[PDB]
Amino acid sequence: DHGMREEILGDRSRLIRQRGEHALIGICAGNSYFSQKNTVMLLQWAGQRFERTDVVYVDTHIDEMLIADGRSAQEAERSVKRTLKDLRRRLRRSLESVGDHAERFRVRSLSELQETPEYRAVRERTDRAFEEDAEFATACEDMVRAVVMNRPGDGVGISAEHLRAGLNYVLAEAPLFADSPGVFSVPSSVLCYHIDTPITAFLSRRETGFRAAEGQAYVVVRPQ
Repeated sequence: DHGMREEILGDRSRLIRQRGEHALIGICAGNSYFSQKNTVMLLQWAGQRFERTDVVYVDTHIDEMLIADGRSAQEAERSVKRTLKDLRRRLRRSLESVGDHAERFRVRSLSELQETPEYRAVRERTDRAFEEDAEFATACEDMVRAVVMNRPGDGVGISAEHLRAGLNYVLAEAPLFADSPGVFSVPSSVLCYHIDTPITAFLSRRETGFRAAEGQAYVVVRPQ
């Protein structure tokens, strides 16, 4: 046990971070980074730094991209069930490796979290913002491109259908990016991820118009 590095995304997040109230951990299917080694390293780090840590595993809109990638509707669902079986198995071993701090974690899938009225309350605001705030709409569009361009699989082509799947996926996530304090009902939250992303880069720095909720902070955490 020899830990990993932490960088704070923009001045705005600096004071919210130091207190270490809440951490949001976003996990992704098909991303090499979420190998047992790093997931366990990440989970233990948030247990030692944050008094409350929400873990969300993305299980939504994967189906759409596979159909866009040229796979049958039934071919898509079969794959998704397989991809999520392995993610759940990986996650079970990851949290098992942390143990004692499992009480300090609130692990749920995105679709499960989608059910929550507090999620739906923020989603209402984020979807409106994508259509109204040009600045945020633009940030979302770069995040869509980034999602499509880095999608899992042997797919190579890019169509309008891929973009919708991209936008759908990105819109399901936006509440967690914009108002995590409101989604999880916490006074403040820190979105933790191993890289800067178009959305985070926009929300970490934004001062006017649609922006991050007071309490929303961003930190980049990766191995040393």
